[PDB]
Amino acid sequence: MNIFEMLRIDEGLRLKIYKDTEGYYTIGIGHLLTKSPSLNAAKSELDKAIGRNTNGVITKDEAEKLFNQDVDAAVRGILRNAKLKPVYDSLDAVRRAALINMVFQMGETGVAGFTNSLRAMLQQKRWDEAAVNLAKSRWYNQTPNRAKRVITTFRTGTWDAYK
Repeated sequence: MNIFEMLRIDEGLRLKIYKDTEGYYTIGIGHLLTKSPSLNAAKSELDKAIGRNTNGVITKDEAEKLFNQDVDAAVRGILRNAKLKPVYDSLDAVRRAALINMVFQMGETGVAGFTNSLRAMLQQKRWDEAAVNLAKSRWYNQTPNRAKRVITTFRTGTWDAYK
């Protein structure tokens, strides 16, 4: 498996505008449109990204294109961020993928604040206390099963959680 397969699972694929866990307007593979309650705003943002006049419905191909752009963005956010680049650089392909998923979901800022818990999770002594911290984030509380899966991946460096 890889990052793509991983998010497709966690995000699912949706061709009509939907609302995430925070009730925000979203489409395709976890592509957030806007934080406003203006469906029009969402639509407008959509047609913009897409080009065409979508009416809030896109194709699997369009969704997939947005998906590839979004994964690239996450990677760049990581590499531009002073706290995460070094972590990333040193990681193996599986823990890189977990880290990308976090950024994908919560943004570079959110993730960078946990840098120390991340590095701690990677030690042998009390690595679990570090895991616990993230459990408490607003993250986990919103999407607890996805948080476990991702954290498990990040700790183990295997795909067991996927399974």
